[PDB]
Amino acid sequence: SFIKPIYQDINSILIGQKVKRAAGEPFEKLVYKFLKENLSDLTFKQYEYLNDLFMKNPAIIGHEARYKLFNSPTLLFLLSRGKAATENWSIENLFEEKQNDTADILLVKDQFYELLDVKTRNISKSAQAPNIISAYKLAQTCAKMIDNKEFDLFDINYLEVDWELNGEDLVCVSTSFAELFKSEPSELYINWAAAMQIQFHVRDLDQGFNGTREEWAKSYLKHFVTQAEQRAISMIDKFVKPFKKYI
Amino acid sequence: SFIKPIYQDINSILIGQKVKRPAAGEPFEKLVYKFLKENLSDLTFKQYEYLNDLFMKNPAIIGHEARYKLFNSPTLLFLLSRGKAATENWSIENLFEEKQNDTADILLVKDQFYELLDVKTRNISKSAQAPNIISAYKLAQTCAKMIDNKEFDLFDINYLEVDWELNGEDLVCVSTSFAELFKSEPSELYINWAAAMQIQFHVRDLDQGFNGTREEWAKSYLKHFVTQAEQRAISMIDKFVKPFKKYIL
DNA sequence: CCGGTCGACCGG
DNA sequence: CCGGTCGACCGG
Ligand code: NA
Ligand code: NA
Repeated sequence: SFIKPIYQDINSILIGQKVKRAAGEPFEKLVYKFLKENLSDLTFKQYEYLNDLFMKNPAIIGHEARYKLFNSPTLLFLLSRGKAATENWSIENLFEEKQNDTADILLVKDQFYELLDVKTRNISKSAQAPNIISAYKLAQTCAKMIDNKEFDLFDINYLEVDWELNGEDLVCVSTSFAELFKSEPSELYINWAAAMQIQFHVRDLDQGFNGTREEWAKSYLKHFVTQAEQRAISMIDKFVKPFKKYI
Repeated sequence: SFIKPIYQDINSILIGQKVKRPAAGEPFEKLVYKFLKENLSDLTFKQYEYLNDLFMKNPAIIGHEARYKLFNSPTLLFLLSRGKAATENWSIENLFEEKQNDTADILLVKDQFYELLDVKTRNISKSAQAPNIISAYKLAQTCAKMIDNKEFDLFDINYLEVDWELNGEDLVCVSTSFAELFKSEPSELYINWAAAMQIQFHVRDLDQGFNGTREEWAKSYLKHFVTQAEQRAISMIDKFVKPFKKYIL
């Protein structure tokens, strides 16, 4: 993480910030502004990076050659845009925000990528853990990490910022950082219904995993497979059995 | 529907109307409610606005059990209720508020009949997937309860699609569609399991040919739900197990 | 022509 | 500790 070494400074700048009263989205913009100020050469919106990548490679045209620019099957999977979009890219037609884009902010240095995702939380109440990442997308990432031996190329981190209401605006009250690959892979909760999303509040996540990235992957995949079997069996009990008497 | 008869008026006041850019389409939903509140005042309520009135018109009724008695129907209660602690802690000084869970956006009731209006916005500058309509699971439970209690002429669930696009510093509505759920072929509803188990379709293209009974609709969908769930159970092994079984050793 | 992904919420 | 629900998004 390129953000962690300066976390304390971020937590300091955010706490006390205000935004005009999804929902607390604007906070992710403050994180960007601050990350751009103290890590200008590493901070990129995901699309900003893609635009930058294609701009400095004029000779290269067409999706086939443009995909080769990533130089990584995994990063390609996680960052890349569509085929017809990589083909139609140009100076006069750049990449813009995309709702399902993997990362909020991308930090790159020495060929190392940090995929940052900002989660906002309303403290006034005690809600359910938010969507972290697709358990399936993650499952595919690990598989590719293994097929290509890319175990030192990137990290997936999360920054949570809690806000509270105060009049006609929202105010940051807390913050918390956590790395996905530092937590115990076999303990991630997979909410199948909620878009097969992994869920957890950042401030609760554990960070004591002490094995290799390759073991993390392999271990996650076993957890993923298991729960997929459990879900398949429970689906029958909850969505089928209690409704047969109507057929 | 209490909206169908004035669908032309709603469309008229929406098409071409601009709103300053800031969902990014909420403004149109607000415009729909405001119109309805001004042209069918006694029938229009925001889901939570209803619950409060219901509770307010019965001050002597405190405690959840009694308050739950106010709905006079299990099906509706399932669809409109707020839960134990929330229902119990309710007071005139601690009113119900909007909840991003509420089954409906707008409620229109008359002669004890209810219309659950859920309005869908769509950015026409993009050709996107069919959006979430309603939980197939919540639908299945609703159908079970309609049957178990014989409530087949109590309510309807309808949708209003509001098409819009960005134009300079503003947003403008360019079209509008309307459809009734209980008029579509139930065996045709697509249930997207991963997408919160929601049924998905573009209001614009929804079929309205169902000519059978409501009870027949309720039972038909239930069969369709069960089968799809079974089929899904099989799919999951195929997509999320078989191809990754080679990394577990 | 089928379905995955982002966002973030409480009741039990 | 567990897990549905709303919203609205294009590629494979
Ligand atoms: Na995410
Ligand atoms: Na809905």
